Amino acid sequence: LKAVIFDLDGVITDTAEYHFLAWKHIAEQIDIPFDRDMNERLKGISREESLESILIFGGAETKYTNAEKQELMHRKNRDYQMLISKLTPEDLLPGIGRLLCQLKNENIKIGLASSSRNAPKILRRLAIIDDFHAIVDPPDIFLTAAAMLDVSPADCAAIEDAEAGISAIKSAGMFAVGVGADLVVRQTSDLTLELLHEEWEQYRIRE
Amino acid sequence: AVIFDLDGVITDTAEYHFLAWKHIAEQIDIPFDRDMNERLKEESLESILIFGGAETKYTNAEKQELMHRKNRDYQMLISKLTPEDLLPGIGRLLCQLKNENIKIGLASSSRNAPKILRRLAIIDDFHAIVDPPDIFLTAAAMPADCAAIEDAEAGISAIKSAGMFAVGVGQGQPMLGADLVVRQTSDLTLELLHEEWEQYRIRES
Repeated sequence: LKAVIFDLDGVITDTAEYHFLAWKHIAEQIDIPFDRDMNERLKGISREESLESILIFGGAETKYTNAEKQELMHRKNRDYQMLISKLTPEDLLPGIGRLLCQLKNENIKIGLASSSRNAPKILRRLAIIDDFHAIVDPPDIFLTAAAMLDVSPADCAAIEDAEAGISAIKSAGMFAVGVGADLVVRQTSDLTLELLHEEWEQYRIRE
Repeated sequence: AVIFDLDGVITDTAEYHFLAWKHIAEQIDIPFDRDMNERLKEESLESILIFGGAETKYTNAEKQELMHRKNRDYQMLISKLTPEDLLPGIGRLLCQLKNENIKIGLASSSRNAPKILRRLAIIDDFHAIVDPPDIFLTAAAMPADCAAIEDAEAGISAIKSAGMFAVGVGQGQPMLGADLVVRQTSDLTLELLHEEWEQYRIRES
């Protein structure tokens, strides 16, 4: 086992939360109580669709023009990016830092496979960017990561939380960790180098 | 080499201590809320009782069992501890101290620390767990080439008076007896510890 390739969302950064908060603050500004339950139902729902559900709870889907709903949605996003900009190292997902440590302490190459154009900026904001020896600039965005790390895909694990990403990792011929994947953990804290080793050892045998 | 109090440094058990008391309050049927909890940070029991208007209701030996039941309840709830309750910089800080065979110690007042450390999944990373300013010494015994970290004025001075370098986690006057003061557990990394230590080390000689 030579490299571990990370994605950003739900793996390194708690983007999900930040989307929750985004949605919430807009709702304050629009005078509608938001909460996580509503949030959890609006998981995987169109941005425009989510907003309509919030508006319907507030009996306000008729109060607002399309134009205004557009701006609504625009602000949510600026709020979100704004929130993402104030990231600190206390915002690092549990288990992650310690995991990096082990991988380095053990001389495993570490990579990043995120679609975000601000990744380097973020890894820096999180104080872990020195840990990465390859960051891909925005499938096989994963095959690129392995090229950069100078290692076979067969010898890499990629950690991910998105349906699609896991497809990509798999198609890219790597051991895929989900957080339809080769190994699945509940929360990031569950990721130890030790579990990774063991499960990865088994993975390659079953082929 | 480096020593930790538990609560406020490695993890936060506040919620559990709270619940623990609230179950007792309920058993006595006396009003109890998080506001009180904070304010009351045995004297405590009397307080809720005096407040509850039941200052005469309980003996002392009964009163003692009311406490025994509480340590027992608490000791249970902390079962709900996962490594997810480890504090920001900690886990990594720990894997590093290990990598560089710096030694890892727990000098906590907590009576349940061993179970706590095991739920956090880090318990193996330690080598001295204290068992009840003597404390951090006892820990060292388990020694001026020593670091320790606290989040309270009390712990802080107990450390310096133990003659080591004292790293404070928090902010304010509660912090002004500390060698180092990071505003949160994340800020504290094996690097920063080192850089600020060799500077303390020198100022000795």
